[PDB]
Amino acid sequence: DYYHATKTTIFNALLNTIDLSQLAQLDLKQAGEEIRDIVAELVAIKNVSMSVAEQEHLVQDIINDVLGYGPLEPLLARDDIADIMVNGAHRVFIEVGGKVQLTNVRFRDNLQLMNICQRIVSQVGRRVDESSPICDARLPDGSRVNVIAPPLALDGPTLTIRKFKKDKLTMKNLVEFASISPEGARVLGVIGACRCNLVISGGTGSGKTTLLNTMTAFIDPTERVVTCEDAAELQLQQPHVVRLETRPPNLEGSGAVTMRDLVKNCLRMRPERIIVGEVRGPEAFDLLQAMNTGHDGSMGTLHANSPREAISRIESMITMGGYGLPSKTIKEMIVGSVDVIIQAARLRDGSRRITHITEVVGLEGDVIVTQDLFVYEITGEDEHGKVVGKHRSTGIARPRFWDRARYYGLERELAEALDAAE
Amino acid sequence: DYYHATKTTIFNALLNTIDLSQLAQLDLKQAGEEIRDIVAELVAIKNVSMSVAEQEHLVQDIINDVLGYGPLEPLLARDDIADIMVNGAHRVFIEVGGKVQLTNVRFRDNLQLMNICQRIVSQVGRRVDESSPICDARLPDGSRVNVIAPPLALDGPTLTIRKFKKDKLTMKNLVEFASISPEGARVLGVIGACRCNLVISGGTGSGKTTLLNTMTAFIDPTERVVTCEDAAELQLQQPHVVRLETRPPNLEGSGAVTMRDLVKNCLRMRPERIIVGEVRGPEAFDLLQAMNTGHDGSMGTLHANSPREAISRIESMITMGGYGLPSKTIKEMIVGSVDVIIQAARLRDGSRRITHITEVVGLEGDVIVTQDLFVYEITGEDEHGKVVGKHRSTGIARPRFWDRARYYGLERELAEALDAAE
Ligand SMILES: Nc1ncnc2c1ncn2[C@@H]1O[C@H](COP(=O)(O)OP(=O)(O)OP(=O)(O)O)[C@@H](O)[C@H]1O
Ligand SMILES: Nc1ncnc2c1ncn2[C@@H]1O[C@H](COP(=O)(O)OP(=O)(O)O)[C@@H](O)[C@H]1O
Ligand SMILES: [Mg+2]
Ligand SMILES: [Mg+2]
Repeated sequence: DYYHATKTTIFNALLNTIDLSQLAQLDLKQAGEEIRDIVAELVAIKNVSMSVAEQEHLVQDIINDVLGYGPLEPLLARDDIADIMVNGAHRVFIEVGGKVQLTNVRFRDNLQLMNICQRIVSQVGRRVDESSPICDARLPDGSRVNVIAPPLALDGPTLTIRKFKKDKLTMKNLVEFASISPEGARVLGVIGACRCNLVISGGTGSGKTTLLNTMTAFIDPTERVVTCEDAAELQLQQPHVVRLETRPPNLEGSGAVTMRDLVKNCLRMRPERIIVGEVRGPEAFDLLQAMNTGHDGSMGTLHANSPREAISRIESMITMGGYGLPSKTIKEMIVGSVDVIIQAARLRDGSRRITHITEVVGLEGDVIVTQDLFVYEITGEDEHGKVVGKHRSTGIARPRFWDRARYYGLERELAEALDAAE
Repeated sequence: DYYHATKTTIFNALLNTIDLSQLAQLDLKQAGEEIRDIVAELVAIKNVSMSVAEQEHLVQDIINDVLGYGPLEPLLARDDIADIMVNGAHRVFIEVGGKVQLTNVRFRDNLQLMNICQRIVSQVGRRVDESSPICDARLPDGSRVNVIAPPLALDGPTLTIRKFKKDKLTMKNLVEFASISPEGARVLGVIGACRCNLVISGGTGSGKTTLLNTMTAFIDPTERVVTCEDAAELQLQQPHVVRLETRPPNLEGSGAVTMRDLVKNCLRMRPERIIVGEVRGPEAFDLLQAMNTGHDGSMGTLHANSPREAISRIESMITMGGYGLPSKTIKEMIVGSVDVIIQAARLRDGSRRITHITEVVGLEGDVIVTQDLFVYEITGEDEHGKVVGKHRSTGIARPRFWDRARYYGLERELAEALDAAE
């Protein structure tokens, strides 16, 4: 109580003493030093009866509130905390050891929480407010931040921070986790090596980026690969890799470098493969053009819960991408460009699997016909609640991309894998 | 070590001695002479013992770093080096003999690399920086330069210099490489000299542009040729040639001059032939129009793995133009415009082959009918792994374009070559 009252009085005095805009104009170190000096002066003026440690703690709290992330700072610093959920200014939950717990942390009010959320989202050039209540982003340290504004979040601004996991999986791990059978792993190796235009669809948090990172491991080291991303997630191991990242528009609305611009430039950097960190806009069109004009092996990842939905989503993205084209034009462009679709999915038990490996066979009339080389069949459930299933090959001995395999001498391995998991 | 340490010390002394702005004001010759004199004086003062050749090499390197393009200079000098790709200050690949390879060339740091890139772009007036991180330009000597600034390129500024190839393969070379048999070479010469409408399709890296450049050697000197290219690659030897290049939009999205606009104008420039570097968009329509409207002999490369795929790609490209043309109308336009399609493919063993020389016979209901005059048949593969095959004439004695050959007086050569290949 006494500490809280002293902190409130000191904050009010500081607010009445200086304007936050001036400090914001200053650097973090200079602003923090000035805030500490002003807080010490205010404490001396008020003759607050507290220890030097209490004064330092109050100064640190004031500095964090003015420019830091407020009460989240101790939680963000902590490593064991995997997730932080703030359901309004007065409810803060943290995930520790896989269990959600209610912390005593509290914000001053929904306005302070909204300011903190706006700071966090702007840290990556994103803006959240009444006009744009919802904002999802990925911070540079790899944590995912989701924010909803009061207009939608009835009980106050809602914030979710999912902190980055250190480790990253490999195809061997996926085989171990039963995400894909060994024959499926071999077929994926053939698909990646033989320069097949890939689309790695999947639901949110279903392993799209991890699967793409594993797939890139099959690219030949000699190939010049150009990776475009919004958050710099991939960790390709090849020597000749060019890592590009989009630049979101500044607060003035200028300086934007969308993924479409990155892909258009990539067409002029003499790459062999263009790897888009995630297709969500007009770049799809360009990417498909890249797939269909000599940049074979270009891989992208897409948000879709099934290959059919992935194809429909790609068609829509091309449609809204400025250019007005016939639906059949876009459909046959997709058919010509995309060779394989891999459906990463999350099961009802929360586990992750590679449900579909599918070929874009062709276009019949106005319907894109595809064939599933590999499908995951769920056959029940275990005693612990975990889903139970198995990956089975559809038995297609000659997939549409067989020629590509022949071009690289991988046709023998493709046949072996397709036969060994019938 | 000793040489590197001496070079570093000399560079530091020169930086502390001569102002960069003053040297920039001075001309290249005077600046170089002053820099050489200052470096010699500094070496004498430092009492550094080195050979005359070593001292001259160090002075030249220092001058290049101060004024030239630093370690990038020798790579530009070498003729055999086609492309130079710098991914950050520590990695430099060069395309030699058509294969990319890493080089021990390393820049001092990313700041030096960015400075060199800025100087290179400014040489043609363009400027690249954080405000405009992406810069694509054509140097006066014809080399294309693409630069990506650090904010987009995570690993440091990315540079791509595609040098213009001085010498290009001729039809004699293609005959030597067994790409086309001598009878096929004669038939191609007849097709080129007959002002036959042409489309040179092909797969990735299949030599479409090289084949087009070879075929343009048959154009009569007196014809007024007009060339449209996204990137200047063709080198026609005729006297009356007009070379045009598209201008991609700046980052502001302004000033774009698409290849469609270039061909639209070319229809007004009173040409005898229009040579489109590569048809990959709506420009197809305009190109096809040029073929209908008396500009007989127009050529254009296209990405496709077979003549049927080339025709389908042309239809799709025409549909992309926004005109409400039905499919039947587009097929009729293609049949009436295109005369011969040359499909060049790259085989498994890396060999280039002119797989097909096929006419566009006509249009049955909904289906374009083509007849292959010349076909490359693969009989298998030798124990060395190379694909074994031969070029065979289909036996069509009177090609659809026979009348044009008779008009130009080449019909007898055409018949002789077709019979000999038979
Ligand atoms: N096959 C798998 N088996 C087990 N754990 C997995 C698997 N794939 C991913 N994970 C774990 O789940 C996390 C999901 O993050 P990931 O980047 O792979 O997902 P995503 O599909 O890109 O999702 P988002 O929609 O957030 O981009 C991975 O970081 C890893 O921790
Ligand atoms: N018929 C051929 N035989 C041997 N090499 C070839 C042939 N055609 C092209 N090349 C080589 O291939 C390289 C690239 O070919 P390119 O002109 O880019 O074809 P495309 O434009 O279809 O990719 C050239 O540097 C050339 O040396
Ligand atoms: Mg992802
Ligand atoms: Mg070309």
